[PDB]
Amino acid sequence: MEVEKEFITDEAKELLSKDKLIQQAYNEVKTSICSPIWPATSKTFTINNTEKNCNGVVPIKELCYTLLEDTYNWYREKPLDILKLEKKKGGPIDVYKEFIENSELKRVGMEFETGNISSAHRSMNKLLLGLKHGEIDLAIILMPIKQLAYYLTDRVTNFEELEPYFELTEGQPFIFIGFNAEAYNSNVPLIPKGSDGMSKRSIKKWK
Amino acid sequence: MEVEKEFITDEAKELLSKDKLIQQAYNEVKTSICSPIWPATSKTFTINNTEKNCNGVVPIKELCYTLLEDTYNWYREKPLDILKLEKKKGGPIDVYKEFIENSELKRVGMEFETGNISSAHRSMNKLLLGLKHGEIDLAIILMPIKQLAYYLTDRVTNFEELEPYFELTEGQPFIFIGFNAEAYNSNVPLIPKGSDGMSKRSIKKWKDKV
DNA sequence: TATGGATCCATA
DNA sequence: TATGGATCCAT
Ligand SMILES: [Ca+2]
Ligand SMILES: [Ca+2]
Repeated sequence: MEVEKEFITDEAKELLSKDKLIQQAYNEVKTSICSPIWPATSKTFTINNTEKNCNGVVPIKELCYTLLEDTYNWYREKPLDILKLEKKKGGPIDVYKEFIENSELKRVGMEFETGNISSAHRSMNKLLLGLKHGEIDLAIILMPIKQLAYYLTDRVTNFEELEPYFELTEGQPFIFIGFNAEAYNSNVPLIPKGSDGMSKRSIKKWK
Repeated sequence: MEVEKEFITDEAKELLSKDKLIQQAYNEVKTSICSPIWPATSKTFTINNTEKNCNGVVPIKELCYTLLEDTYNWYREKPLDILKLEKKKGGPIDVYKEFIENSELKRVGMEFETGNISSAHRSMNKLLLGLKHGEIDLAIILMPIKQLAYYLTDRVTNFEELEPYFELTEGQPFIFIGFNAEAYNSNVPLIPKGSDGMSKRSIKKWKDKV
């Protein structure tokens, strides 16, 4: 997979240029988001482009989470204290890791988004909450760009649609990364779809 | 319907105490969110409680919207300049009205959220954007409470679930309203899901104003 | 290729 | 029991 678009707040740029741990942290996330391949036999991510919204999205996150977890030792589904300790409501963020050296400690929160675009607003808010309460020093969201999302399940998170809201992160170290497939062709298999929501396969007890 | 839970930021409290137009705005919203009644013929809103998620959410909003639009002159689909003009990306606000008393104008943005809880974060962030850029002076979000939502379409926005995030509206005038039915019974018809529960009512679009 | 939903899923 | 995801829908 490729990182095509990217927004980095002023506070995040300052860390990326002056702090090694954030540079290391940033390096590990980029290499991870680029990891997804398709099909399993390929070295690159190719998206089937037969029709609009033809591919499901479930398998996309796999390799990204494997590298982050297995190789980089990141923590999956990390619950925030503000959420499950104090307020006792809401779930954990996708990934989290503590970058340490000497007395310095940098905590990075992150969310990978292939859920509905509205789900990305929650993700941004959770990370904003975690940043406000001093649990993470940097927040990062990963999501497909519109060109790629056009071939994925209708209404999934796309960089361009969440973009008008990036400013709601002012004064806080945040980074938004939009990813894209390396090739677009009808020579590959369709990424399978679930029976979720309004899929013709979902059980609807109303008709 | 009943308004059972509510969070009012301190900035909104102040406006509600010192400003009569904001006081009027609130009362129109309050009366509108209490207007829904199940059995169109019924006095109050009784919700069928036979199963988990047994009712659709669309008809629940009809009376509230209709009172705000037709009786109180609120408009639907007010595009924000920051979104329509500057960023040229993003949809409009759900309900909008400009209050006037002489030289004073009070713009109130409001979203009636019966979408997925994740959609509520979009609603709040959009009102926050309108607020931050001085396009509105007060934001309002209507949503059922957890107990009511248990019998509504799975994962619908609910007061308690958005609650952890109310603090993100800090330093800005915002109102969160949680409503609930007056009764739960199995002898009232199910609120239909899908197209059956869609009203083909023409709404008062802001674009069609003067 | 726009946009806020409405609904049902999968895991706990 | 609760919570983050995923899939189409109506305009
Ligand atoms: Ca997650
Ligand atoms: Ca995610």
